[PDB]
Amino acid sequence: QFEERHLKFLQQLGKGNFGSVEMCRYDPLQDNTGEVVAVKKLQHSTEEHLRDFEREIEILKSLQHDNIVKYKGVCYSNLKLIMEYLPYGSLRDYLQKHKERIDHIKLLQYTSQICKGMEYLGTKRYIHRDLATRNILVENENRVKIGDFGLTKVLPQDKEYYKVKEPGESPIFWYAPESLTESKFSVASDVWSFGVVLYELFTYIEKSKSPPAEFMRMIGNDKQGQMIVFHLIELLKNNGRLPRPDGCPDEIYMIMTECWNNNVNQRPSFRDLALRVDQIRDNMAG
Ligand SMILES: Cc1cc(NC(=O)c2cnn3cccnc23)n(-c2cccc(Cl)c2)n1
Repeated sequence: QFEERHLKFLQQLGKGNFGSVEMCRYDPLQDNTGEVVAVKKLQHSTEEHLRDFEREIEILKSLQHDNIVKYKGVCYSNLKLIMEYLPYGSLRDYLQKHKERIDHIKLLQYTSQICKGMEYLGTKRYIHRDLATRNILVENENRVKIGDFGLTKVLPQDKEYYKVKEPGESPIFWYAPESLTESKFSVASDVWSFGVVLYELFTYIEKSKSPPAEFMRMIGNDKQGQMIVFHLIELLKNNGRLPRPDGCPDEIYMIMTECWNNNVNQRPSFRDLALRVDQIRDNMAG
């Protein structure tokens, strides 16, 4: 539906996994009245990555929710995914730049919207596998959207988990234990990663407080490569956990820690997380 020749490059926005996203103007009348859109492409096209990308596109096309980035279409010559452009960029960058202006009530509004977008995903038996603030986008001051689905899988019909081990860089510092040890991904592992997203938000993305920096400090920074994952596994098994962020209330920390349960079946559901967060937001209005 979108023709290559009318897509004008404006800037690179970011890179992630094996994808790249650009700001472009789609201007088929060539009178500079077209809309700005976001365009996702493969950094390096292979046959493997293209088939994954096609599935990614079909996944996003299938999702319609206030807190999920909107699909607009595709562009063929090398496949490109065209999405709505959200002008405040990624939540990771936004939070960092505006920390002095974003309060806890606002972080909890973002948290609630993330939970609802995630509950909608589970409704379609989709496992996100990559929840992190870098993957959430800001539409305006009062609304975020889950903004990338690069690693998202559909559960098989007969199982509540999906086993996968991709080559490359895995975001191991957001992973549930059973994802690290067994390569199992489920709604419950997404709940684990949501807890890390919640941790991220309450750190306001202070660099020295990122999950990689805190876990690497807990493991020892002398560790390289293959030994990191092994020491991370042992840490989590021994109930090593990210600390409570500066300023975070106990009740918000308890949500995180409950998400970070080694027992996959004892982690809360996305519907219950939303309820609890919304109840805490309501208790801050009075
Ligand atoms: C620093 C950075 C900025 C962005 N994005 C955007 O500002 C953006 C705006 N509308 N929009 C739509 C869809 C996707 N992204 C956007 N990203 C990024 C986000 C997701 C995936 C990837 Cl690979 C990068 N990183």
